[PDB]
Amino acid sequence: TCPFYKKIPGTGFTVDAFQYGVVEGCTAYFLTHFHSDHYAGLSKHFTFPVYCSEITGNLLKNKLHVQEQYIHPLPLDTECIVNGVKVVLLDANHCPGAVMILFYLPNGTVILHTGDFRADPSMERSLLADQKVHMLYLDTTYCSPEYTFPSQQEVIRFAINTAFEAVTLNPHALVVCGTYSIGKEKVFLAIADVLGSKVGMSQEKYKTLQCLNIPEINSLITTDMCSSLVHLLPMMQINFKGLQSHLKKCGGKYNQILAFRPTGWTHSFTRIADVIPQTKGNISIYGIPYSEHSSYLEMKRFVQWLKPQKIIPTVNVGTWKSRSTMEKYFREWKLEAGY
Ligand SMILES: C[C@H](Cc1nc(NCc2ccco2)nc2ccc(Cl)cc12)C(=O)NO
Ligand SMILES: C[C@H](Cc1nc(NCc2ccco2)nc2ccc(Cl)cc12)C(=O)NO
Ligand SMILES: [Zn+2]
Ligand SMILES: [Zn+2]
Repeated sequence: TCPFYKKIPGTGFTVDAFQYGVVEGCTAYFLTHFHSDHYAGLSKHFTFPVYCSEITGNLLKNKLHVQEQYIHPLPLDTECIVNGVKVVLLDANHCPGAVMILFYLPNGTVILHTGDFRADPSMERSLLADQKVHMLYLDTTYCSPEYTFPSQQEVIRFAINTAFEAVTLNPHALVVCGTYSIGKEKVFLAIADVLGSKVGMSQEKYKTLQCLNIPEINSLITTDMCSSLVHLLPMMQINFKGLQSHLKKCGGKYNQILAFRPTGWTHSFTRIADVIPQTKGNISIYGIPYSEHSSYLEMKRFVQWLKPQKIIPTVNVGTWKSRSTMEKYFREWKLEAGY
């Protein structure tokens, strides 16, 4: 059964609702981005129109093998008409191809669905500007004040400096980055750039990256592993056992592994410059707080600027405590800002 926060009232639209079979009355299924908690259910057998970004559409076609006739890519920042309703897709500053969706309902109501997003002041100068929003479907992943993490730029600075120093001190070190979903590509791309290397990865991950419209991607990535000194591995292999196993593979070409795990928020107190790795012998593992979701302060600033009349959270909605906590913050933001 489809939850209410995945339905757009007054329309036949759903958002990120693919695991509920045929949704009654749904004439168009929107997919905000290609993350498994959002596309769950989509396959080559789906026979309804899917609306999404071009990049999401590339991934649906190539990775899930959804039939081309059902994939409806839309350009960003462009007023489009879907089933008689004006819609706009906006960059969500999440992962590649991730969008927010503006729905202009026939009765005059305007709904913004953020999908997953990392709120940024640059969004205050999109089609959102001076646009009255009556309903906001908000990515509330980190809607609590203890959720602080650095900017992505600060985290990348730390990663680049850490890797460059280690490989300059030891030209025989290998850098490993953990990955599962799309997103956070800047971690491995920026490290490989400072090391003058391409990023080596499996065929499956290479295929995924080829769908992302990344400029000059063929100059940056490869499936030739031992010709690269930055390797991608599944996130579950980023441990001492899995990295010890990987060090054998390259045939004694490397004698040290520096690995990066680009987590979300963790309870770690410490500043970005003072992050230290887990080390066992010649293997060190850095957990870096590279987030593609809003910090609390980023979320608060975005909502207080947008001044929506009603907020519908789309994350952390499963407990009375979580729902009550988020509503208390929404009220605090509204009282402080005056809307
Ligand atoms: C990598 C996967 C996907 C995943 N699952 C969950 N929990 C839900 C869950 C666990 C098992 C099935 O469904 N939370 C995640 C949080 C961040 C990220 Cl990146 C991925 C997450 C995983 O961890 N388990 O399958
Ligand atoms: C890439 C993530 C994948 C993901 N993240 C989350 N929480 C947000 C979170 C925690 C740590 C990093 O990011 N929860 C999931 C639960 C189930 C599954 Cl399968 C995937 C999940 C995303 O942005 N997905 O949209
Ligand atoms: Zn996501
Ligand atoms: Zn998500």
